[PDB]
Order: sequence, then structure tokens, then C-alpha cells
Amino acid sequence: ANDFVSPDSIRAQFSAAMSLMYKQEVPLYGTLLELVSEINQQVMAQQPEVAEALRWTGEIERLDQERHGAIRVGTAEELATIARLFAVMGMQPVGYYDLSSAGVPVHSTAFRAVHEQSLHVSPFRVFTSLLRLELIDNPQLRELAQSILAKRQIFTSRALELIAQCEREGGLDAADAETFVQEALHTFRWHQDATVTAEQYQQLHDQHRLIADVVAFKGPHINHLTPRTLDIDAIQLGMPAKGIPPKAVVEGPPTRRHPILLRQTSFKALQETVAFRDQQGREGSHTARFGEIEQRGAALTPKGRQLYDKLLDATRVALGGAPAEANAERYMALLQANFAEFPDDLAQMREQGLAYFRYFATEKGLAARDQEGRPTTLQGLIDAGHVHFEALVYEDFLPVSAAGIFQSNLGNANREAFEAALGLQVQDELALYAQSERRSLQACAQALNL
Ligand SMILES: O=C(O)CCCC(=O)C(=O)O
Ligand code: NI
Repeated sequence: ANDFVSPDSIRAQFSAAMSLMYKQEVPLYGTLLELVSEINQQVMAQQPEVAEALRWTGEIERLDQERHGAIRVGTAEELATIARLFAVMGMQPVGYYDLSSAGVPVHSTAFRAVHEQSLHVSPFRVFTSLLRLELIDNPQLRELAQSILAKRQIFTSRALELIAQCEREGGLDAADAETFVQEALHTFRWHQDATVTAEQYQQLHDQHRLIADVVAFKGPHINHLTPRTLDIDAIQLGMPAKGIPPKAVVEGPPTRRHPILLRQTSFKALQETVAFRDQQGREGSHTARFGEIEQRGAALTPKGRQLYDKLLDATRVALGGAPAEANAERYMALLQANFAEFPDDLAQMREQGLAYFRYFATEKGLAARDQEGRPTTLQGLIDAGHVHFEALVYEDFLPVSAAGIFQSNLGNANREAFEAALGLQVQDELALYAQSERRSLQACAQALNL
């Protein structure tokens, strides 16, 4: 037909380019990647069941480069335009996170691909928050932020041209995709020179460090990039030795044979300097960049997430409120005890409808595909070894803040306001998981001549 490259391939290239840029800016991220690779190879060598699970789902091939990014934007126009940028790469808005509950003036979505085959080529996802200036009570500070954000243009003209070209023509060829990746990178690069005066930065920062992070810079720099490890417990044991001691509180469920959602922790990655126009030849302020690591397990159904939320809430009530480093050991013990009630058996997770799964025809099943008298049900085919299943991996967010901006774990006027700013409706991640499960069953039925 045409010579356009796949949006999935652009996404993979963009993720790799973002990772190279971030590693140049934050060398301890490179240190983390080396540790992740070694941990992951150890798991696959020592745990054949994990290696086989990743083979069945195709995740073995996506794992090494799998990342998420997090960014914050300041205006509705920025959010709507960034949705168009991400669409070039097959990254659509999935989910709505209203973080005003946890005491942060933002609401968010995650831009990512949605179909198992797309995700196999690249599962790159960018959690994108929009600052809500109307939640800044001090009028003078809100007016300052609005004035500063209105002046900035976070996209290069060439990036905007290529986005419009992609929309009008239906894609980009390889050369234009390469140009697009490099132009898009400018939006996310770190810029030391703040766009405000030293005093303006001071006012923005004391209200909330997140407000200065958004308002005082040229654009939405990478807040962090997070690689995927197969064993967060193991990586935590290796991190202090590399100068990235992480938080003892691990967000998410406790250690499980069959992980659910994701587990996360964070560390201090770099102390950065911020420079101002009015105070040159003088010491500029400093700001910390935080890193993160995650392990991704099974996507949960509504019923599964209700159980997860219940047991996590019970853990927090038993602790007395806020999990902190000072009570980390007690919290982790309470977490393990309360989550004993969440089945840690794939067969029960499936039969009780707690997680999503993908199903696959086995070699034994394929060899029998012309036999009569085979089992008449899905369970019978599983029991006879004709169908194999594995959990469908979670692609979304608890969410958690590496920089400690909000309390962890979350998910109509606010949603309507978000979607009006975004320019479209967010997709339902749970519906998308159900569709992936259903597609696997249909492919299995065809492969087995059922
Ligand atoms: O912008 C932030 O502070 C955190 C964004 C959410 C996130 O990255 C995660 O859940 O891993
Ligand atoms: Ni993150």
C-alpha cells in the first residue's frame, strides 16, 4: 500500500531514544539498568516456570526494553497536543486517575498501546498528569503560574508539522519517523535554565514542589523512567551497594508466587541545579530527580481489584495510617499477613475471576486437533493439557510517585473536565484486558479446530 512504518516501531524507537537521553542526564539510571539485566537473567535461569510463562505470552522478547515514563503538563492545550503526539506512536489515553484525593492538584491518564501484539513490539507507556491551577487557593500564585504557562511552547514547530502530517496522510515513512522521534525528544529533555526569576521560583516552590516542577521549566522533562524487573525483592538487595538505596516500603502487594498489579520502589537518582536569569554568577537552587523500579504482574478484574483494595486498606488501618520508612518492617509484615486472603494460585485466580488471562494451544492440543471425543469444555482442555494459560500482564499504574508527591494506589465532573482538556475520552483498561483475553480464546479455538 504505502511505505509508512508501523506506529509500534516508532514507539519502540522513541522509548529507546528517551532511555538513552535519560541515561545521559541521570547516570545512576544506567547503573540501575545493569542491575535489572543481571537480576532478570538470574530469575530466568533459576525459575523455569517464569521463563516459560514469559515465552508463552511473548513478554520474553519485550522485557529487556520495557519501560514507563512519567511527565507533567500545565495546560489543557499541552495535554491535548501531547495526546496527538503520542497517537503518532500508537499510544492512546487509557484510564483516568483523579489524584486530588491524595492531596495533589493533578489528574492524569496513561498513554500506551492497547493490543497484545502492539504491546509485544513495545509496551512503552507514559503516565501523564495535568496540573489543575484552580486548586491553587492563593490567587496571586495561581495568576503567576497561569501567566508563565501561557508563554511557553513545549513542542518544536517541526514536531507539530509531523504530527499534522501523520494525521492528514495516515502515517510516516522511516525518514519522517526518525525526524519525529528526534523532534519529540526536545519536549522531554531536561533544561537547567528556569524560565522564571529566582523569586518567582521561590514562590512557586514553597506552595508545592510539584508546582515549581511544572511551571518553572521550559517543558515537561522526564520525571522518571522506570525499567521492569522480574524480581523486585532481589533488586532491592542489590541497590544500596550501587549507591541507589531505595525506600524500604515497597508499594503494591507483598511478595507472591503469582504477582498481581505491580510492585514499586524509588530512590534518589540525581541532585540537579536550577539557574535563573536574575541571579547569575550566583548559586542557583537545587532540585532532586528520583528514580524508580517496578515489577509487573497480573492484571486484575473489577472483582480482583476490589479484593486488593480491601486487603491493602485493612493493612493501612492496622498500621495506624501512613506507611513510612520508620515503620516499614511492621508495615511489610502486616501487608503479608493481610494478603494471605488473596489466592496465590493461578487456577483459583482464574476460577474465581480475580485476574485476566491469555490462553494458548499446546503442542499436545495441536497434535490432537483432528481427534473426536476431546474434552467439551475449557477446563477439560486445560486439565488434559491441550490448553495452557498464563496471567495477562498489567499495563497500568497503582499509581505511585517516585518523588513522594501523593499517597499510593488509586484508579464525574473532574473526569469530564479531564476529557474536555484531553480532546477525547480515555479508554477503559479493564475492557481492553477482557478483549485481549477473548482474542486469545478465539485464536486457541481456531488452532485446536474447536
Ligand atoms: O508524576 C508522578 O509523580 C508519578 C506518576 C505515576 C507513576 O509514574 C507511577 O505510578 O509509577
Ligand atoms: Ni512511575
